[PDB]
Amino acid sequence: THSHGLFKKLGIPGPTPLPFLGNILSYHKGFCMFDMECHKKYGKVWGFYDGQQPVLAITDPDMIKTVLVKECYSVFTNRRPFGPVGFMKSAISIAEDEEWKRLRSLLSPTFTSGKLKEMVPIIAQYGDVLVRNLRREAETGKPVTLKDVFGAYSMDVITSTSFGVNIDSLNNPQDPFVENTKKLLRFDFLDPFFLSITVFPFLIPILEVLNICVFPREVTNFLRKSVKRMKESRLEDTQKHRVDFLQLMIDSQNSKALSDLELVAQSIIFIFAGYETTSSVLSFIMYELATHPDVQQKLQEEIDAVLPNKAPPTYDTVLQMEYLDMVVNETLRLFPIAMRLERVCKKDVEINGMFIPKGVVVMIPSYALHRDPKYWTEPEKFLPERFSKKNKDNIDPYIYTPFGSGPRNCIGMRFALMNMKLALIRVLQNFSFKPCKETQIPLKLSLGGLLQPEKPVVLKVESR
Ligand code: HEM
Ligand SMILES: O=C(CCc1ccccc1Cl)NC[C@@H]1Cc2cccc(-c3cccnc3)c2O1
Repeated sequence: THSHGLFKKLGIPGPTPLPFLGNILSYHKGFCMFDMECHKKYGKVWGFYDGQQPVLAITDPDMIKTVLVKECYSVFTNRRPFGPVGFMKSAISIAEDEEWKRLRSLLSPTFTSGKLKEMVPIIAQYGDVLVRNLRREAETGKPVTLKDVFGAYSMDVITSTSFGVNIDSLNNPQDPFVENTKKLLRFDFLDPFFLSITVFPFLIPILEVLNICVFPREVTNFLRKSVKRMKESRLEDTQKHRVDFLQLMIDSQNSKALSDLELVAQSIIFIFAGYETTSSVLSFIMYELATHPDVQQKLQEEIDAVLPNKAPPTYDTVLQMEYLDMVVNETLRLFPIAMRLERVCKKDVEINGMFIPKGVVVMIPSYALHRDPKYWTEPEKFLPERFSKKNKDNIDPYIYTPFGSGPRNCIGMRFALMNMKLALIRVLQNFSFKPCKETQIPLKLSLGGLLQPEKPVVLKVESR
């Protein structure tokens, strides 16, 4: 309770903390419900304590711009450390200060619009694989869990985009790539482990010296050894097939420098950042399409208009379909799977008429802002027309932050948007999705440290 009076001396409202725990007991409702309630009962700026760590939540759009964009390299550069990380500390989402700039500069060209257009043909083949595996699921006459089929698709894309591994994960669940990477799931930051280390951050160094990695150490060593082999196998072939992430990092390495261990770490973090994130959002999108068939009809018609005769999609055609962009954007508003954006104040600073002392974690409640009635009308409803051509300019880019903002935003934003849209195009033009009985009509979200449905979304699939 030594630092539990900091927000009081600043005259900042917030829930009264308890000794040794701060406000973690209020997390019994979850991150999403906790943030919205505090926004309602405290206004635009409030604070709380994750253990003894003071967290300041800001909702003013100008302040959000100042933290994420304006005073980023100066003040708000890094995120709060989250656990014993091991050699994965060099991951760009985990890197800090100079290493982040050096790694982000070395990794930015991998996510260029030209590079994405060079990867669309690879992501297309596994859309066709998804349709084949979905044709059987629809033929059985029984509901289908979308997480498994989309998880198979995301794995197939990730393996083919990060390496040359071409597999049908839904039908080949034994390839060492499929087995170990299928265990790279999201982190429930409200489980016993993360709750304890948030309350006892002094135990993080103890866990590291015991070599207790937050990521599955068996999966990391397998992937680390695999990359070491694939660099040797590539050292023999050496064709003009540099169309995947690993090759693009290898050639840049030969061209400061990107170390071999740094090379491996970034490869793994791309797998983790894409596996369940893509499948979760795709499941959320298909749920809203099923319970709002009017949207599903217009989207299917627009795909048929741009792509007649079930035509294969294209980078140019994907960037052409506007209602698809409207559907993806609206779903990302209702369900921002990050739920929060965090930066650490590295020095005493005054932003927009507020004093932020050193060490405070400044947070942006993405979920709370996306469903705040002040900026959005009928927030709980699914209305894609919020992002129509003449309506998508009043939306404040710092109140809708599904991929973050500033120089530390999502580096795979356009890859995922392309990857998710390519899946939706290829699936909607071959199948229709109806709500079965088991489908939860009022979709209920989980209370944990993840933005996931409590019950997995099961839907009925029929051929067209
Ligand atoms: C549709 C799924 C995804 C969503 C909704 C999402 C969302 C986000 C958000 C909100 C952030 C934090 C931005 C900020 O704090 O300003 C972030 C960071 C990041 N994401 Fe994603 N992301 C997704 C998929 C991916 C994928 C597939 C990759 C793989 C390339 C990826 C790589 C990263 C990286 C590297 C960062 C950290 C960048 C930095 O700190 O310099 N993300 N993402
Ligand atoms: O996952 C998380 C946080 C949960 C999350 C963040 C962003 C998007 C989705 C999620 Cl569920 N922390 C583990 C590492 C460290 C890190 C920092 C910032 C973003 C990511 C991340 C994760 C997934 C996709 N894009 C970025 C990240 O991964």
